[PDB]
Amino acid sequence: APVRSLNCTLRDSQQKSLVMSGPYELKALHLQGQDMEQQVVFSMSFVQGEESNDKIPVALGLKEKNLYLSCVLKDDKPTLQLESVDPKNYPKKKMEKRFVFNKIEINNKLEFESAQFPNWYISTSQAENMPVFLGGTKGGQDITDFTMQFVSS
Repeated sequence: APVRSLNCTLRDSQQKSLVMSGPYELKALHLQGQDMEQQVVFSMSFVQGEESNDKIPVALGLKEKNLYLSCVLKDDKPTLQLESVDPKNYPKKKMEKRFVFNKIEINNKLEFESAQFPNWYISTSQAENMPVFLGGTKGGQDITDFTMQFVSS
């Protein structure tokens, strides 16, 4: 298929699920049971960019929503945001760089690095119900690895 996609959910390494905060933010919280259908389903697209065996460029959109994770400078700092796109032009194989994340298979885990801001990663806090953000430091306080769960579309 022109741009190929797969539906999935992401969980941080502390088993926190992702849910929609406002219309333009994601939050991470400990969910289980019925409250699980609250989780965001992503449409991961395999876009063009520099690839390797453990580094694959992807675009992360919300399933059946014209909203994508984007990396932009805000108050002179790489920041994560959900951005709206023309529902007729996306997804595309050649997504603008702000939308591209390098999906890196490390442990049994995944890391999502901004293609635009090298060494800037999708991160979650240790604390409950805090927004998903772009973090510039791996290996400490904040969580930078996830597991992916495939959903049947």
